[PDB]
Amino acid sequence: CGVPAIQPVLSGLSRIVNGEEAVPGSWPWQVSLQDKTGFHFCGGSLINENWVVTAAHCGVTTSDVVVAGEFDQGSSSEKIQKLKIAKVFKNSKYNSLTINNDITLLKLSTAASFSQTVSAVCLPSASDDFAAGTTCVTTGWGLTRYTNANTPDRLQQASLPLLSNTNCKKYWGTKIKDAMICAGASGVSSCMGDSGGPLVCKKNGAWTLVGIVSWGSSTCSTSTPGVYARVTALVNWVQQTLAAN
Amino acid sequence: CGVPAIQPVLSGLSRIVNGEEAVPGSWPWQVSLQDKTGFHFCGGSLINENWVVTAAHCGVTTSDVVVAGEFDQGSSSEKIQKLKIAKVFKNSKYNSLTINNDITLLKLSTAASFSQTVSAVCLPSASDDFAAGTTCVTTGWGLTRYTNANTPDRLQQASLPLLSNTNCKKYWGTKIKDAMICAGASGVSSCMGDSGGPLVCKKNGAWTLVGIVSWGSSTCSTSTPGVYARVTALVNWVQQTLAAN
Repeated sequence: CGVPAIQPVLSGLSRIVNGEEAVPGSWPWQVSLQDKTGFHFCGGSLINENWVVTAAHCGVTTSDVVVAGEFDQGSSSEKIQKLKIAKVFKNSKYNSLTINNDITLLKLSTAASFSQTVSAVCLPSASDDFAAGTTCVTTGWGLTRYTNANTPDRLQQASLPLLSNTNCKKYWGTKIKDAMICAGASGVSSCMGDSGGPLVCKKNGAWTLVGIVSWGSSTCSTSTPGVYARVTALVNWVQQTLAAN
Repeated sequence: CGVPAIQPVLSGLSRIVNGEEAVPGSWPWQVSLQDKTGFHFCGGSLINENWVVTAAHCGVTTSDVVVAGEFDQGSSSEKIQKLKIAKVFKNSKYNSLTINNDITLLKLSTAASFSQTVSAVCLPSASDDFAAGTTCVTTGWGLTRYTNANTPDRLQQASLPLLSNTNCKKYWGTKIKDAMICAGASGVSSCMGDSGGPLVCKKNGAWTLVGIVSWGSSTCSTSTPGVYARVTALVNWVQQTLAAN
């Protein structure tokens, strides 16, 4: 896991305003969730050929589909993979009021066929410490279907610092609980990440899942952090679900 | 960035005389600067959907238009984008007497629509080192400046080695300032670059803007280097302007 076939190119543009375009295929765990209207409504991460992680607040059913190996939603060439979902596991301590514990697992009804452009991310340990001030990446198709346009829909990337939960409370107050982590307020928005999409950090040379898009600034400001689901807090649940199903 | 959908073909003819025609689409960041009335006066590069980099001595105003996705200027059958300019940001350390610090940013009033033939060049870090003798690529319509040759109006390319500035002063003397870079004099011209246009090298398999066509020979010369603006010396100001505007 965590070691793409096509390496990402990150430039200095990835640190500022709305980030930058990714290199096609360079984030191969990146998935789209589509409904039956064909509408992209959330992101997610393959953690193997059978299993996808997403946010609970994404509300996935077994009538949704997982899309792998997209770059441009507006494209027709792209050899993508459209996968059916066998079973949706929502974390039982999910509070839709507080958006805490914001994680769902999806077991696919058909296995993903891993290639150069489709592969897994790595899951952290419950013990892993990702310090404040560590620069980590978020990707997705977040920035559009938005306002005063539409325009082509190509996978964007941004480089953003981890905060402490003490420093994050200065923007969100009591909304922040221990099963969350914040990133950003750095001069770049986090709104490229889709809800349920990745926040990844590189740990022993491997890109690893540290966060899952939960919510952000109501106006996508480059001065207010995004709020993620703290995977390292959720991972004993993920491990139990996997061992049992 | 730096990774074209339509892969450039560079043969030996890019290495002599005045270079060769490019494959259409294959240098997707390349733009043309025109005035109100449609005179092509300068070149530029897209760095994203909102921003173009060009030369300060180009004297761009918000009347001028930016044309993207062009190959043959003589064709009305090309699906090109003509883009309007919002503001123009010259570098204030631009010395109109030595032509040093020769760079301008244009912010577009109307965003570029990225496609198979329109997309962005990468920018270097301020610490990037690009060695002498590294072979890099300059493209443009500069041959059309030769009014009574009238000339081929298709995009050209040439492959030309970088020089050290020590070695460049054997040609141009004390005109050569630290915020400059020279390339060529090995048997192929540099005159195909339009003023403002790109000099690109590949870093980690991505095409990266190392130079901006600043000055040199008034005629196409195979044995004199061309002189460019050194993007790595300028790249801090760029990030800074973008971050704020």
